[PDB]
Amino acid sequence: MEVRNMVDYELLKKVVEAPGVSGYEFLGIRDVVIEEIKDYVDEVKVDKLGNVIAHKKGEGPKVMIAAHMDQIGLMVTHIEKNGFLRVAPIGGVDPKTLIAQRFKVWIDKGKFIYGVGASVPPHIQKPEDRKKAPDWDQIFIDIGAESKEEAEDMGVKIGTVITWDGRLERLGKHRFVSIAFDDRIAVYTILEVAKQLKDAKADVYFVATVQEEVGLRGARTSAFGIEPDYGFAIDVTIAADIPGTPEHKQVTHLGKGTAIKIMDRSVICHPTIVRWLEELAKKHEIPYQLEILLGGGTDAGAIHLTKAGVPTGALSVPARYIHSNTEVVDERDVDATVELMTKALENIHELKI
Amino acid sequence: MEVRNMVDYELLKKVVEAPGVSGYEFLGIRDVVIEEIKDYVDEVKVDKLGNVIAHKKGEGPKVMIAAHMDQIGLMVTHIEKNGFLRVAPIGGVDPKTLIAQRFKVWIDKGKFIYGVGASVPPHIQKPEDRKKAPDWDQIFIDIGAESKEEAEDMGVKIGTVITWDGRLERLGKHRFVSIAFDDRIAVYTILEVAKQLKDAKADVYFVATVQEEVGLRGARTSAFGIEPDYGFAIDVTIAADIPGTPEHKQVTHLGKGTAIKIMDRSVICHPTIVRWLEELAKKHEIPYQLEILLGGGTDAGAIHLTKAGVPTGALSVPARYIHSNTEVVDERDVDATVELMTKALENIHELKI
Amino acid sequence: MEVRNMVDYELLKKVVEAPGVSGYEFLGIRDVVIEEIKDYVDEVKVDKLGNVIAHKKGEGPKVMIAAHMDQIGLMVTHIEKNGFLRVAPIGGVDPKTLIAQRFKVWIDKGKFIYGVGASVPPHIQKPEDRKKAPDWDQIFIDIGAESKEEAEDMGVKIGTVITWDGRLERLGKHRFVSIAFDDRIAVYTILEVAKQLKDAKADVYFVATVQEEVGLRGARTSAFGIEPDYGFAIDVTIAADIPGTPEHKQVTHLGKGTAIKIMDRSVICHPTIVRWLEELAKKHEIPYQLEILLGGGTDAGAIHLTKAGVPTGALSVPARYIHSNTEVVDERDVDATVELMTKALENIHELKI
Ligand SMILES: [Zn+2]
Ligand SMILES: [Zn+2]
Ligand SMILES: [Zn+2]
Ligand SMILES: [Zn+2]
Ligand SMILES: [Zn+2]
Ligand SMILES: [Zn+2]
Repeated sequence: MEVRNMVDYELLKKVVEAPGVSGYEFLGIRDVVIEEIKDYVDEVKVDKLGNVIAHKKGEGPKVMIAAHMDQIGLMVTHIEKNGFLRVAPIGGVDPKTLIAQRFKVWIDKGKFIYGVGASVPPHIQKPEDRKKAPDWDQIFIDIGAESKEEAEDMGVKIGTVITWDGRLERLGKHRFVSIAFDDRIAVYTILEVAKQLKDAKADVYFVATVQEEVGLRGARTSAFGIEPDYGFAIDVTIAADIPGTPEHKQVTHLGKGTAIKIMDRSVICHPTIVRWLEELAKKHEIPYQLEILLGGGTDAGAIHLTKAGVPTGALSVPARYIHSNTEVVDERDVDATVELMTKALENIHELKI
Repeated sequence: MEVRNMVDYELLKKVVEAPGVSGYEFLGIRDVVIEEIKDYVDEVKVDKLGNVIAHKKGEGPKVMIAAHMDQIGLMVTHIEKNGFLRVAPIGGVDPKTLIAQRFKVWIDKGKFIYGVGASVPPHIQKPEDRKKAPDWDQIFIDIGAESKEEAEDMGVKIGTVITWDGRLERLGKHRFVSIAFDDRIAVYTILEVAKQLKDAKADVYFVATVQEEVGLRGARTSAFGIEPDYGFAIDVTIAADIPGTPEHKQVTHLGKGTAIKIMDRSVICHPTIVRWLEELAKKHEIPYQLEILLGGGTDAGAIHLTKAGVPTGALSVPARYIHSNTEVVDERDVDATVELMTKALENIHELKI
Repeated sequence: MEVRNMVDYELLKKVVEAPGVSGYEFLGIRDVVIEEIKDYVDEVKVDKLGNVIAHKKGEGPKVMIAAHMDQIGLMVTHIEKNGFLRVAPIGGVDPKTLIAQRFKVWIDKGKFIYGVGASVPPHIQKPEDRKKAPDWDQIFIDIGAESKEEAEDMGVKIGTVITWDGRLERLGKHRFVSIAFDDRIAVYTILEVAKQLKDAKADVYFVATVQEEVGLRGARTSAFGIEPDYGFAIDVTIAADIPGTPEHKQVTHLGKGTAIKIMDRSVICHPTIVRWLEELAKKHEIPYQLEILLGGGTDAGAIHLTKAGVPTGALSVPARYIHSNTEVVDERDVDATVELMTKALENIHELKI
């Protein structure tokens, strides 16, 4: 029911249901992003590492727009004899998010079987009966096979194979969205940006990097061919407005405006950009916050290290929950984010100093 | 009272009082370093990332001299309702150094208001009344404002804004200095070097890098434009001669000579350089130690990773205390350090092998 | 910038920079208080114990006005061989306030050398690496001397010698002050009172007692020669409006009005005085709080024990932080405190019952 048509409910479905580590047998997301973007951009290319490169042409400096598409997942490492799986996580995940339903196993493109991962048996002790946290060894997964032989006949093998099985639903039918955030909300901004951008006052290069959540320098490889002389990023990591907390996290997210990054673990944004975006949002009546973290590793950090020594600002689409399971967002912020970047790109020609 | 005129008491004042994260609204240190160095060097330039580049010209290999100017500081993240600030640290700091006086808030260049940060209230418990260590959440800061509105009318906003408010005083009027060490003692060597260097037997490039204490690869960006075929560094991290300790830390500092780095966490210095400097100090009767750490991240590590694969040695001006609050040094070592590098640079032409 | 001329910024400088244990070689504060007060009072005397006695003459009962001038400090107890000092505290101090800058050593009057005291090395253990609280043995101090011999040649000897090195700065240029509180804010009220008092309706005796923070009965000695038949006090000890706390401490200080003491550890104020001051502040539109503690030892307790059995009220100038390091105050309260006492003294003649 697109009362406003601000965020296309159909488009978000295509990207987010797709599996979130590319180049593997799951690589369909690559096709998806290029299947959309290419009609609005002059040319597009794929690097060796699974990165995607979209080059709109123009007159001006080279701007780099970075989003990550490496959604968290899990990896099978071996097959116990009873036909039940153990697993090893990809970096970033918290194991308390074991399951409530339906872990999906992507044997190959267009072939998925449902799986569950509920319980490593807690050890036998009385203080540990109170510690219902899972053991660190890691949790196990079930696909219902009785034996190792049956499991391999399905197609399960060792490899990075698994993901979370999200589906996109609407909460707060006034406005909010459930799982639209991690590793593709930024891309929706990018795609919406490409539709909204007509007059290229600066020659932009949209990238959608891989291996962000593990080895964030995955993004860096794309950078050198593309970046020089400016840079941007759209990644996120938040602890947002969870009740029972003090006010010191509340300003990170209140359900309002977009989030500019001044500081993270990795990156210290060149502050002229920040003050400029601050100026920009006020001129066009755009909402904005100023967010900082104590931790987290973003794409922007890898951009800062290319040989030119690039100055970088970063936007953030806020309001995540612990990024495994559900990933709430705000319809207002994402469309506002698009507006902001759209104007910044065109007005970048004056920013140069 | 410069009885010896070995270390100019006036010059050190200018650099160290200045605020220690550049590019921000505090960026005055940039002007300071170039305001001095430029009269003695042929040409000077500023990179995009806030790095400073001073290029003396000559006949020989390209030598790179690296010091950091990113003194530790703190960042406001939000504003509680009572007009009191919370904070988030920049990497490296220890929070037991909360305050004894006067945290300074650099709203903008030439505008500072004093602030205090003494106490997060310890939790209500009896073993914790004994644990007077601050909670890890982080400490809070006061500027005396009663409300959020009053605070923003001053000029306080979210951002990296704060520093420590050091001032330079003389202890052991025979010889020592109080806060002259961190993030500018190396620069004083550099500046003194530029005055002492007349005949450029090798074409040197003095850099003063930013974002060392966080994302040490901040220095790397300058490297590629400048470095090739040799490298040096002047950074420090020490646990020095604190009483009640064994002798295993005492050799790290005794109040004598300069410190050559063989090993750190990050960098393993190309040992030919080390043996050469060892040879050099003996030839000119210079004092020297040999220091190693188990931890710490220096500029030298980032130098080793540029594409040529550069060999690197590193000098250290010793005798720090836990780098937040007071930062004792030895007048003897710093002048000796200058002598050593001065001779090494000119004699580098024979080092090539 | 005395926009109001309510609190003289010059006067506070003289008292508070001075060293805060008298009779020692530091005793200059004694001269300071008498150098000011004597022009406005008929006569002044010094007792044997370092107490100061100022006797304005009049017609009425004998009123005693007590402030303490024994600011906290530290004492050297021995000299380790490496030229570094250990210390022993004076009562009241918390050792988590080790240093952030510049501990001052008063060898003698007008001779000071700066010192630092940062770190006792924490013991070697893993739960203790988390306990960054200092060991109770006590912290150590550095003055940069290499040996015991060098230290004594400076003038350092065993004795109570050390203080905190505060300096007075203005925060909240609308209104607040940094280190003006402990052991001399009360005296500024006293001095301001003496200027404001013209017509002595009761013969008052202003005292400035020593050895309050240790052996609070230090004040008592002055009492017997002076006190009989009434008594007052201006001392403080507070835990004030620190964020993250409940409301149960907030009324102790909110940045408003002065603080009357009903109860402490030591003293239970004769409540007729309290109700009278309550009545008084309402008649002249003066602001007031009512504050009580669970702990702390004030001058008033010692007054209650003189042979007559004196009834005593006590005023408090609020808003301290943990009294070692910074000592915030409110310009409004201190001037209001002066007004209150000024009127109470003259109207004491009706209070007698
Ligand atoms: Zn991570
Ligand atoms: Zn992420
Ligand atoms: Zn570090
Ligand atoms: Zn450092
Ligand atoms: Zn006490
Ligand atoms: Zn006290």
